[PDB]
Amino acid sequence: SPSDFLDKLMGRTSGYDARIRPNFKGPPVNVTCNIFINSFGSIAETTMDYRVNIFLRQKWNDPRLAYSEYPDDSLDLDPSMLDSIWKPDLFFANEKGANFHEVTTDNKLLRIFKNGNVLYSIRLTLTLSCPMDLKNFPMDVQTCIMQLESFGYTMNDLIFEWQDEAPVQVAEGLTLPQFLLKEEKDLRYCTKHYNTGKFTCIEVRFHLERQMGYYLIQMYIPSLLIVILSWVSFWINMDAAPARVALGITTVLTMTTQSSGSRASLPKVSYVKAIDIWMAVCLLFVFSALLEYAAVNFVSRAGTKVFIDRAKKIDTISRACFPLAFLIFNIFYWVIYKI
Amino acid sequence: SPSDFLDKLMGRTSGYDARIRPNFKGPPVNVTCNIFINSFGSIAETTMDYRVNIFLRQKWNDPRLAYSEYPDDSLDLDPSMLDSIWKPDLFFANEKGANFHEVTTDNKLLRIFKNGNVLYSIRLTLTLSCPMDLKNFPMDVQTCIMQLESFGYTMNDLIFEWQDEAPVQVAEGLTLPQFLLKEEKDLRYCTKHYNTGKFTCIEVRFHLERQMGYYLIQMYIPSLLIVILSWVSFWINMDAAPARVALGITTVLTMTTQSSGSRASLPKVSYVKAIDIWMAVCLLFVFSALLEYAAVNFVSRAGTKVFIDRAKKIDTISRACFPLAFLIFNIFYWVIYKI
Amino acid sequence: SPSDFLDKLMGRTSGYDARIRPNFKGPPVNVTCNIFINSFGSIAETTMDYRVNIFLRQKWNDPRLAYSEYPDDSLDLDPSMLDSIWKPDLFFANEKGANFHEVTTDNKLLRIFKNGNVLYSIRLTLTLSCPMDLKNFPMDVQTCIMQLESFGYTMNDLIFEWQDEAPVQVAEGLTLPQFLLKEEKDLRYCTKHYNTGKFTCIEVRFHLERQMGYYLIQMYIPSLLIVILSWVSFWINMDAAPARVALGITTVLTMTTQSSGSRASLPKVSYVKAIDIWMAVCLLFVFSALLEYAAVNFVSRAGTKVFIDRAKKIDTISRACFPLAFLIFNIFYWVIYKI
Amino acid sequence: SPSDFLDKLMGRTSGYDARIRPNFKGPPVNVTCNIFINSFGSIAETTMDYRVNIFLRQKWNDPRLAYSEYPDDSLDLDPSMLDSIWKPDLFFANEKGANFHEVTTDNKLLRIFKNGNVLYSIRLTLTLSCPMDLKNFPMDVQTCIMQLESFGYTMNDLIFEWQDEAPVQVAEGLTLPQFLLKEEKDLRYCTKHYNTGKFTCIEVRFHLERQMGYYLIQMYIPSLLIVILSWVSFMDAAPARVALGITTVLTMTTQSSGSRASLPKVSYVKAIDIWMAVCLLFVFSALLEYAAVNFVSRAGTKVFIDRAKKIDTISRACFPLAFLIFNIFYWVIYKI
Amino acid sequence: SPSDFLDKLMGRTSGYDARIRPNFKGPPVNVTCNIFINSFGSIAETTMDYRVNIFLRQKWNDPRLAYSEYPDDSLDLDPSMLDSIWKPDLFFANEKGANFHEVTTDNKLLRIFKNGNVLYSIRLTLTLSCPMDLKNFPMDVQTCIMQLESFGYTMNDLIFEWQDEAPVQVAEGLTLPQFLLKEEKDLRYCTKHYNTGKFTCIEVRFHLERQMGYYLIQMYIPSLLIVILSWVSFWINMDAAPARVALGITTVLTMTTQSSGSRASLPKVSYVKAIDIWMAVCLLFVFSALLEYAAVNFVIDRAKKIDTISRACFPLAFLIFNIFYWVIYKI
Ligand SMILES: *[C@@H]1O[C@H](CO)[C@@H](O[C@@H]2O[C@H](CO)[C@@H](O)[C@H](O)[C@H]2NC(C)=O)[C@H](O)[C@H]1NC(C)=O
Ligand SMILES: *[C@@H]1O[C@H](CO)[C@@H](O[C@@H]2O[C@H](CO)[C@@H](O)[C@H](O)[C@H]2NC(C)=O)[C@H](O)[C@H]1NC(C)=O
Ligand SMILES: O=C1C[C@@H]2OCC=C3CN4CC[C@]56c7ccccc7N1[C@H]5[C@H]2[C@H]3C[C@H]46
Ligand SMILES: O=C1C[C@@H]2OCC=C3CN4CC[C@]56c7ccccc7N1[C@H]5[C@H]2[C@H]3C[C@H]46
Ligand SMILES: O=C1C[C@@H]2OCC=C3CN4CC[C@]56c7ccccc7N1[C@H]5[C@H]2[C@H]3C[C@H]46
Ligand SMILES: O=C1C[C@@H]2OCC=C3CN4CC[C@]56c7ccccc7N1[C@H]5[C@H]2[C@H]3C[C@H]46
Ligand SMILES: O=C1C[C@@H]2OCC=C3CN4CC[C@]56c7ccccc7N1[C@H]5[C@H]2[C@H]3C[C@H]46
Ligand SMILES: *[C@@H]1O[C@H](CO)[C@@H](O)[C@H](O)[C@H]1NC(C)=O
Ligand SMILES: *[C@@H]1O[C@H](CO)[C@@H](O)[C@H](O)[C@H]1NC(C)=O
Ligand SMILES: *[C@@H]1O[C@H](CO)[C@@H](O)[C@H](O)[C@H]1NC(C)=O
Repeated sequence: SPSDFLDKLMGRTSGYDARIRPNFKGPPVNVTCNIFINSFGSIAETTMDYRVNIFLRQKWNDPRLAYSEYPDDSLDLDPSMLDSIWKPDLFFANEKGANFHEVTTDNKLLRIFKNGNVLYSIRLTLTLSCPMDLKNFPMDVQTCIMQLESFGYTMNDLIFEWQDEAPVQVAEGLTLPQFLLKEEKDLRYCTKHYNTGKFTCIEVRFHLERQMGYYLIQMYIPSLLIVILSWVSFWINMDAAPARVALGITTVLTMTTQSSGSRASLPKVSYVKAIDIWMAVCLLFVFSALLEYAAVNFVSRAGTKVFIDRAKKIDTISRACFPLAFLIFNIFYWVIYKI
Repeated sequence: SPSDFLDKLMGRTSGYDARIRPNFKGPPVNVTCNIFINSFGSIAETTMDYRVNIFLRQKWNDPRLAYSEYPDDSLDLDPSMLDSIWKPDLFFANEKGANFHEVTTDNKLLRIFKNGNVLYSIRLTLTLSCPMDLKNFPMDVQTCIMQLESFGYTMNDLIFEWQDEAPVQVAEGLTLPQFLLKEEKDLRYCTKHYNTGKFTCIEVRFHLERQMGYYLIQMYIPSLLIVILSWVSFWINMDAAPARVALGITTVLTMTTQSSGSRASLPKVSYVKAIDIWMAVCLLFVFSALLEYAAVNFVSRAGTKVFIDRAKKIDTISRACFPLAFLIFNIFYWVIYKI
Repeated sequence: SPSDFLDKLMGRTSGYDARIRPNFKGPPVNVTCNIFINSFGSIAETTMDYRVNIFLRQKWNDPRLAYSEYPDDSLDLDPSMLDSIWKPDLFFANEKGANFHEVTTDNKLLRIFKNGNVLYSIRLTLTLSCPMDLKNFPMDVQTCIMQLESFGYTMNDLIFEWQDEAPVQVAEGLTLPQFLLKEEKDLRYCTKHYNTGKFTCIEVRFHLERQMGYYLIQMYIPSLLIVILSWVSFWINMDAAPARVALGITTVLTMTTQSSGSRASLPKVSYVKAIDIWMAVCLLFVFSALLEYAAVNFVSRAGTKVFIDRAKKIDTISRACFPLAFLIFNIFYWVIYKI
Repeated sequence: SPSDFLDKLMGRTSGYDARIRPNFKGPPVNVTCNIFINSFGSIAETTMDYRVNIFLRQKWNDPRLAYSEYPDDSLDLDPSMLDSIWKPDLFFANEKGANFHEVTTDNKLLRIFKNGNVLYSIRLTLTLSCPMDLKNFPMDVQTCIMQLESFGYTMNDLIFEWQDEAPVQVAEGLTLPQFLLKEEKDLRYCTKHYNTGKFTCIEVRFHLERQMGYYLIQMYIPSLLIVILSWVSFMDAAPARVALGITTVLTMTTQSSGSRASLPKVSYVKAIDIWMAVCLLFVFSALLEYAAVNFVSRAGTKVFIDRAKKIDTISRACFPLAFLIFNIFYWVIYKI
Repeated sequence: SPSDFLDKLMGRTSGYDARIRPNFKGPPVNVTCNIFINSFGSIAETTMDYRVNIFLRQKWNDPRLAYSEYPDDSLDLDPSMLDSIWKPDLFFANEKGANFHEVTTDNKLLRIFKNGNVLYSIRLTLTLSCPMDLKNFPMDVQTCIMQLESFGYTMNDLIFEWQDEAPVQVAEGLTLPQFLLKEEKDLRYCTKHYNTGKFTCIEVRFHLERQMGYYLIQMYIPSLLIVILSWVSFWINMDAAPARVALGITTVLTMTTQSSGSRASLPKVSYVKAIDIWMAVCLLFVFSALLEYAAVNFVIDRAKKIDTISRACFPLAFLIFNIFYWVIYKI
């Protein structure tokens, strides 16, 4: 008769008040938290948040519930009866959205042990805020957090602490479409301070390194191929007008359809992303490679025997300068965005 | 037994009626309001609103709840019992939608003190309407508000008032993907006047300043360069049929593959914006420079000396007209939108 | 004790029943409606609906709630006990979805007066269906409505009625991203006749004038410019292959990149809009101008005396005919879609 | 006091049990169903479904509720008391999600008549699944159904039935952005069979005919025009002919990628897709045809320029002939 | 009076308690599950999941509910009274989202038979995280699962089992916009092991092959035709500048518009797909054919020497890469 033994511990004749905490008069209650992340995803930068599906598990002691007389060494309080026992008011500080699960039954479990220790396993969906900076897109790396805090109880009455062993665990094979969730999860404190008191808070931080593979092959490399076709105009005489104009116009026009083609499938933000610079710089090196040939024609238009040497002087310079100047920019870009 | 002493104040024996307000006979209830914004964003012109996540603290006095004999200086009421006390009918006048949070327990707190003061903290999500004007895009600024009004109670019975120090606070590091949330939050009244009565209302106003970075680098700067290349056609003589046509075709064609490219990420509004003008004006100047050469070539079609003077005049005029015409427009443009 | 006096009118020893309507014996209950519109937007051609946030104020007489003995001249029933009083089965006929607002408290009010009148104010979100025809887009106009109907009472027992003074009001400074909301609101009856009886229904019509600007500057104008550039090829001699060909190519290619450029931002429907004609006609005029050169070159190919005369005669007509034809089309078009 | 006379028929002393059906021992309960569609829309092939807004109206007989002593010849059960009377366990078999409506009051009605008939009108939003095949897009036509089945009662205890006169009506002036809802709906029976019994089920079938107008004017016709300029290019004019061949290919490839953004998301081939791929050949091969001419006429002699006159003369009456053969095939297949 | 007999079995006087399981003293409760699927859909790499619609059916034995005295040999408990009977604490381990149905009545059914057997059928909407690798688009294949685990009960007290006959059925006619539901579903155990115990879990594997039709006609073939135009320029002599220059420029400019025309109808992932390699390889082959002519014009014996090689090598080198490609992405 375990269900029956419980309402002797919880009921009218027991004298249990779930509105009152354990050790009411004396020291604080110690709640040992740990989670399991079964699902991690929907990281959006427009709403600046991410969704996670977890099992939260709180463990604590309530000496009001300790027993001995009964043979079975642990009792399972029914989900519907959960009001009838005190439990901590842990909430997620940075939660935007939240809900419990109730299919097929309530996804909640409570075990009170013989020594009074309680075990509370509960399954949640959680939308949490993660302020995001795309400055270095697409070589950026984000840091999302998750704060377990007490709502009304202070440090004088309630204290949260992580598990010593694997407090935060993540399901095997979980994938994100754009980031990689890293294996390191930094645990730390966030104990808040207000003029209304001091409140317990424990934190876990996830790290999210973005992937480039797509932008590398479908944007950086093709733009590099076009900037290489900009330089071959230099290795032709001034007399061949059709080639150097057509190439220059192609190179410019092709680079322009590429920089516009990309824009529709990039994160829509107001500030300058690292990718936005690459497109701009690549446009100069295509633009000026056409503007170079215009400067050659303006000097070598007057077909004097002397200045054709000094006009071909521009071309001999550019043959070494444009490849070098590009490589000086290139070496800056990848060193800065892979420091 | 603080929870038991509490329901001596609330219970049938007390004679407390939660439908009735404090000081029901005479003067109005003074309610002191303040908020902490933990999340700000989802600012959308499409639905013309924004989304916030807040704490809302409310402090008033109830002389019925005051007590003395009991030791503990403040009693807190359970979140399941809130309806047994009176509380103010505060609602957000420009709420498109709202709700509470109840994970893991109800995110609500109430403290009633020995003196009779009641402190009521509530966590909330609100979607509030923010009528927006994008006439000056992307050099616009917006002003989203937030009104705390009383529903049923008039000025005679209820008054809402902000805190003196730091009434409306905002969490650290809350980035937005487009706007910048300014430090200045203005505080005023919105007391409503209907035939049915006067109604207390307080208001806090935010200021949002849109960033340009991306549009400056992907639109303005690139377009500026394509318009200058349009002018160099003037500096070539009439004989160079390939060059002058090649530039005119490239410039227009390149200007067009930028305008279509930029449309992708423009805000969804069916009216004219600052950005749209610029793009249309830059089209005219690129189009008409090619149209000018058509008028030059048409005049010198007649190969006599009278007409070659007429056609030589057009270019030499155009060399110092287009750059003046542009500058005069450019001066207007940037002066108007950065007044 | 105004709370206590109410439940003397409603409670056990009163004999009042909420299920029964006022004047149950004979004549119908005249309900007086009026709304205030705080929010208006989310107009979609995909879901073919719109979203409004409103107050709704119903007013009727219940002689059963008449009193005098009690000092105060009006009582307010609590939002929780609205079930204990009769109120009209008013529902919105074209509602797709709707909700009450209950933050921070239930956003409802109900006064019962000394003479037995009622005043029921209620805040509501409504998604209403609005069939929309985009045949003339973007020079179209839509007329969304809003019907207040009784669910189960006929005109014999229940009649709805608008107010005489400002029965429908819209908040100051609301804005829509695509449409303009006109100040005129047509009021009328929608009384429904079924085989089960005749039911009360009252309707308010809003009219929406779609905004043009963006499509004018970003699509109509550029398309016009590209048509003008098609005509400049008539002002070069038949000889110049590079120019006359390259113009025709640019114009046709450029024109096409815009029609598809616009597609991504147009309201996605399967039928022909007015803008879709424009782009298609503009395509003909650009295509046929290139086609005209092909005929000219086709004729004068056999370069004798008679052929080059008849070939040159085409271009001379084309300089007049094409702009004339376009102007005739253009006058018809804009006169038809702005009759 | 009609309210009070009702709870005389329902209350403790009446011996009414809402959990037990009418005609409990004997014959099957006959329920006549009919719907009024106020909204029909949100038809998506991504989630593969559509969204309706309807008035369901169920009529059955309950001899336990028949009366006579009361003057009023029909009694209205309040929506709050709906638990207190037996009513059918109707459910929409192909519903992905539904809900009720409750603004301002509960959007429900019940009427029990003097003779025992019950009349239960209710208001719903349904999201019904509609499998959708886009092989012939945009010349396709879809069929979306709606099944009203009994959850737990079998053919022996419960049978569903459409009204004889106009059981499924649709509201005046309802527009869809892509489809046209056809006037003729069909009615039939979906009566299900399992090991656990035979369950009544009635069904209505809507037909949805997609519109082409837009795709005709801004896609099909243009592609026909560029295919014409592939034929006008039909020796010496090297800058012109090759430019006409090149332009067609450029202007075609911009039209192909131009549409892709607007088209529906499906990984299989559509009719629209074939057209563009076919029209890409007829343009691509026109330029490819002149590369055979320029390869043969490159050797400037008597026999080479005569052989290079044979190619352009055939293509003036072969490409138009070949296209027209394919064209007639295409349109006759996608409009039988 | 079957409704009045039930609350004799369940009610106060019986001493039945739904908080306690059948065979509480000793051996496990054997539940036998099975599902009908009326909707597999909303597969989404962005959220990394699909939303399914099902009937679930659980059958077990409860000897506290056995009877014989009553004539009718099976009783139907009302959906409203489902609290007052024990039933398994089944949950889907890989649910992100799920819900019951309430229209028009509660879509649930419970029969208790003469021999204490309970038969519980319930209608549900789920959403099940399906981690998808997309590295071989659009020749990829994806194995979505669905786990039915016991929340609180171990293997000592509760065991799930699929039906022996047609445990997982799928409704006729269903279609997907991008994939196929492969006929063969797998079944297996997932039984979880923890430090708190060993929990019963049964699972079904749906396989889904993605379709290539759209990308074949609108991408792979048009990319091939452009690469064929890259080879015709070789056959032209070194003299013809406009012809060979116009080809390369057309070939490049055409290949750029297709490769950007695809971007719109590709899935939202940051990593390299197989489609991307093909687009990037078909750039090189166009790009280099133009770059070859630059070496020919930058160099009459050696200038005509390069053209004769690239008529054979480029169609071959392509064919060599191509063979690897389709063999690696169709092993
Ligand atoms: C419900 O419908 C069935 C079928 O129409 C009815 O059963 C018939 O009853 C008539 C007389 O009422 C007989 O003549 C037929 O032979 C019956 N046919 C069948 C197939 O049963 C039934 O009576 C109807 N009404 C109820 C149950 O009240
Ligand atoms: C439920 O399932 C298992 C396997 O069918 C049964 O387990 C057997 O239980 C009996 C009686 O306690 C033991 O003697 C056997 O050794 C068990 N065999 C096993 C585990 O392989 C169980 O009895 C079944 N039915 C019940 C408990 O009603
Ligand atoms: O009076 C307050 C306002 C302040 O609001 C910001 C959020 C806070 C987080 N928790 C939520 C409830 C609160 C609290 C607890 C006990 C008495 C007063 C009280 N609050 C908030 C407070 C902080 C700290 C604490
Ligand atoms: O009679 C009214 C209608 C009017 O509706 C718009 C909104 C208003 C804001 N609050 C909400 C309830 C209301 C009010 C209070 C007491 C008696 C009548 C009454 N109302 C609304 C009124 C205003 C003012 C007030
Ligand atoms: O019998 C009916 C069905 C019919 O269905 C379409 C909608 C209607 C709108 N209201 C809702 C309830 C209804 C009504 C009132 C009283 C008795 C029967 C009854 N109904 C519906 C009816 C119409 C009219 C009315
Ligand atoms: O045992 C079952 C499983 C089967 O599942 C598919 C759907 C069905 C539709 N309704 C829902 C409940 C059901 C039923 C009724 C009475 C006893 C058992 C039972 N069910 C399901 C059944 C079919 C038929 C019926
Ligand atoms: O203590 C725990 C935490 C752990 O959480 C991950 C999920 C699990 C699946 N079910 C859910 C409840 C749980 C369980 C049952 C009985 C005592 C403790 C307990 N739990 C979770 C546990 C595993 C196993 C089991
Ligand atoms: C709980 O909290 C602290 C930290 O370990 C400690 O002082 C105290 O003894 C702990 N144990 C209790 C209250 O039982
Ligand atoms: C509340 O404020 C008003 C005005 O500030 C004042 O008249 C009143 O006395 C104050 N205090 C109360 C009503 O307790
Ligand atoms: C309601 O209006 C009707 C129509 O004018 C009138 O006949 C009736 O007397 C009015 N008042 C009632 C029924 O109380």
